[PDB]
Amino acid sequence: TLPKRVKIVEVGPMDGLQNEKNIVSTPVKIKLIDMLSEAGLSVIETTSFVSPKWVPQMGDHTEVLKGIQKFPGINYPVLTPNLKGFEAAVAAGAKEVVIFGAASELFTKKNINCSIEESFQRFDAILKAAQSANISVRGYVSCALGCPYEGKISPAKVAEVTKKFYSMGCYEISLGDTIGVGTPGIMKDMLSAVMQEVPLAALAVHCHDTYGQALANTLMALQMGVSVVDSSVAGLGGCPYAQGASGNLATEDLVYMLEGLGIHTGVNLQKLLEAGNFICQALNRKTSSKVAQATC
Amino acid sequence: TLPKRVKIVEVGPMDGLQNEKNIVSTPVKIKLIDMLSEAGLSVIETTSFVSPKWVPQMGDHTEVLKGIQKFPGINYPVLTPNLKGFEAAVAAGAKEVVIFGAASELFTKKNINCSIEESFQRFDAILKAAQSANISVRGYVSCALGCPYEGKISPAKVAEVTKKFYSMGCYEISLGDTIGVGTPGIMKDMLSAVMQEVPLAALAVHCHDTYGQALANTLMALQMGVSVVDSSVAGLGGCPYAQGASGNLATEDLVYMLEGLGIHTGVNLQKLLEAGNFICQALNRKTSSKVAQATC
Ligand SMILES: CC(C)(COP(=O)([O-])OP(=O)([O-])OC[C@H]1O[C@@H](n2cnc3c(N)ncnc32)[C@H](O)[C@@H]1OP(=O)([O-])[O-])[C@@H](O)C(=O)NCCC(=O)NCCSC(=O)C[C@@](C)(O)CC(=O)[O-]
Ligand SMILES: [Mg+2]
Repeated sequence: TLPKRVKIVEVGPMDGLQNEKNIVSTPVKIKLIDMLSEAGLSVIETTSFVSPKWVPQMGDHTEVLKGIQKFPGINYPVLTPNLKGFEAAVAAGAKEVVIFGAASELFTKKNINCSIEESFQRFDAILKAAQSANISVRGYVSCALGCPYEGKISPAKVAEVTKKFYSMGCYEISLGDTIGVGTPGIMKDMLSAVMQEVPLAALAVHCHDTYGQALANTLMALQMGVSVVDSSVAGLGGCPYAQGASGNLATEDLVYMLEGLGIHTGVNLQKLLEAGNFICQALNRKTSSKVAQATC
Repeated sequence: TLPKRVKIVEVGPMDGLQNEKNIVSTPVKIKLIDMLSEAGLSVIETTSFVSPKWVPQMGDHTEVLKGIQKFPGINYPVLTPNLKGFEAAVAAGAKEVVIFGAASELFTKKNINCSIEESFQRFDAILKAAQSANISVRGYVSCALGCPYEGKISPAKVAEVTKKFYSMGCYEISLGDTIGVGTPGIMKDMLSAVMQEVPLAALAVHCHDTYGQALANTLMALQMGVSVVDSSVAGLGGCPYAQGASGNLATEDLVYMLEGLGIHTGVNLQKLLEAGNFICQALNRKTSSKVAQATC
């Protein structure tokens, strides 16, 4: 049955902002994050210590992590694509980092010119350094419900890559459907295989709403026992490998579904909505949250 | 568990066009319906034989029903609020009519201007005529998951009304979540109470996507065994007398989910999308179908 509590992983200021056409000032990023903490979120992916030469929207990573209020008990993980970035994250005060891979060979090769297996070597240093520093590492597997290049992805393959991340030291791995082509059965089959090798509590899903399947795919995940899901404030985000259609599952809409289900989230919807409106105005875009649209 | 086949009841030409300030021309309405016939839907709610006073957008019901092409196999149900309307429906060639009430007293008052018991009177008169003519009758129970006026609605209340419509002669009854405030748990409870009194085959769900819960609310129903669901093309819709009524689950996003689940619908997605694009340009609005947006 459904879990009693769900840990929402707010990715809006990171995954969301990274995939937005307009960029926002550093103070705006900081305000948004402070507003998400005040909304009650347990974890808020803050930024990415990535070469400003490859992704400018995240250029203020250092000053952002250092500028945000650190609410008691709230986690503020940051992406570290390589060892240099990991080092910059540590020096800036990061206590948790996120590394990423894919369950698809084609996707991996087109992105870093190496196989899935080879893509892990890049982490070994990060993984060992993080351990020597008492720093938590979150894993992420994209193409979990399908790949824009290979198409359908085998559950067994997703289970193998998640397993690898898990045994390498990732305390939690988030399964992603960034192109958003997944449907309930695909989610089910994938989770079923992954749960064989990895303990349920170490799992999370990150569904994009590109095809309007995000919430439905998420509920299936919840039905399978998963208790941590990723979402972006007001549906902020998008995928470079897909068309016009939106990106991330809207946090407010997920919260609305969980409150209705009587599932504890510890999030104040009213305040969450305020955060959503703030960043949307600063980004000059209409919210992608249906709850937001209907409420005001 | 999940049915191998689902009968999608397309309501775009009625419920979809119903709440729309700028009236649509008769030829456009006719054109939308033939295009939907083209896409392969097996049921298309054509129009409402109701007073032009309450809903003028539907005032051309007579000519619309007469002008559309009657494809082989496809059904073209039309709303009939009373014997007066049912009268004009049969004269216009209707092979199936739809009576509509609610589990809410206030909403009944404000929608069809009468009490719940009183609507049972009108309907009983319609079912009387229908039987002797073999003109099948479908029923609607609005506010199945809450009322914008009375708030919480009980599963027992919805089951009671549904039971009434069923015992009087309705072959099928659609449980419409008018304002889209429902969440999976609420949907499951309502369906369970209803299933005790009325057989599954005669049940259908009609979910609005005001809060982004339509697809997920619908998946819950499919898991409960319901095999017929209502939806509108480009996610158009909203009851003019529900207050705050947003669009209906987008038919394109529903077929995408079903096809994903390997569930037969008999609908041609590409052609459905064309129909969606057609009506949208006609209303001069952006489609609400996520799928349509990811296509181009
Ligand atoms: C029930 C009544 C009759 C109210 O009844 P009443 O207004 O209280 O008065 P009445 O019954 O004595 O007569 C009404 C007036 O309508 C006329 N009339 C009646 N039928 C016709 C006709 N065919 N052609 C020409 N005129 C007609 C009639 O001639 C008269 O006019 P007057 O002489 O004063 O001008 C109806 O008019 C009404 O209230 N309609 C509202 C429309 C409505 O209910 N729309 C919502 C559709 S349902 C929905 O959206 C929910 C659903 C299905 O989508 C699923 C879900 O979400 O749950
Ligand atoms: Mg409706």
